[PDB]
Amino acid sequence: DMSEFTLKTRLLAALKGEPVDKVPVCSVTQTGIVELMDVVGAPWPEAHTNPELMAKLALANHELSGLEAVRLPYCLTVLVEAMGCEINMGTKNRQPSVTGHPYPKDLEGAAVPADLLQRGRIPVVLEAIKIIREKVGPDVPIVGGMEGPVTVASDLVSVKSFMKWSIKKTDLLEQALDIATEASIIYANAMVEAGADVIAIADPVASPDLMSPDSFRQFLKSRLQKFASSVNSVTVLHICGNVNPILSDMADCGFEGLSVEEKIGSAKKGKEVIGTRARLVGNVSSPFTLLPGPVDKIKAEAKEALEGGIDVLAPGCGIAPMTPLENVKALVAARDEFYA
Ligand SMILES: O=S(=O)(O)CCS
Ligand SMILES: [Zn+2]
Repeated sequence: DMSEFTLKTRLLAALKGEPVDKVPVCSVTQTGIVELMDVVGAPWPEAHTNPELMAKLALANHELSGLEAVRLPYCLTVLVEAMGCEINMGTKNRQPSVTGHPYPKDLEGAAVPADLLQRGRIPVVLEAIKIIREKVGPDVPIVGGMEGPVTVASDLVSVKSFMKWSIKKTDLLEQALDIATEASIIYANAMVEAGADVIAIADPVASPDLMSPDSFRQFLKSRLQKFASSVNSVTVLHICGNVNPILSDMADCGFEGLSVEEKIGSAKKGKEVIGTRARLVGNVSSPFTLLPGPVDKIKAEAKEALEGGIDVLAPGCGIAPMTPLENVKALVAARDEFYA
């Protein structure tokens, strides 16, 4: 059976810690790059709103790069926009970002709407998953990406209020977190229904760079656990920054895989504190290695990750849009060279 893996079965097995023939190489974070936008005719920002173009751009960084999955969409704003956040849609090389927060003072009116799945670009993402499945077939995995519940709550109330309430109005923090989690689960299961094989949430606001490890444990962990156990899929939890102080807690959250940056140090250092509770995904620096290169540095840092027991070889965060195609190929070549 070790000789019969598909790209899909290898990723799922790897994330679950089952035996595999080799470590898979892919990205669970955003994969839109300028060089590919130009090659296949699917540039931002149009690729965020047109499902066919969203599909094409995502496909390109599988077919033309060798990454062993397809990942969509390209931003952390689809769900929060659907929940009332105002968004700036960015540019050809700048991601959409949140500019307006609907609930900076109180949660009056914040309930999750019955028509959530019809709002904003949620229908675009769901359709793009179906289109991508058509284009790659059943044996290549589709990773559905989204902002996580902590980041959703914070986007809804503004990060200033979120941080303030964490100390001074913890009941409101919790209410915001519960609404955010409920909406996140509904969206994540919708993506599973549409064809996603893995749901990979990115929750930067849960990072120790922004929230204390103690507040992670006290308030955030239980919602991340509720998310993982309510979503009917293998899941991955991505949190950037130096997450070492919460890495064990991340490993308790019910996600099969933990996606981390280079800021944890070597993959081995991470493996040594999570044991068999969760698998590790990463961790080659997106801005400081994949973006500038050189190819040889990408490969060396990738090989260190593999030697340290990384379960899925991946960029540490979103691929920087100006990343050359050749640098993405380098990540794949490193895995291939590793197995001789
Ligand atoms: O993958 S993304 O670049 O969209 C976000 C990472 S925190
Ligand atoms: Zn990140």
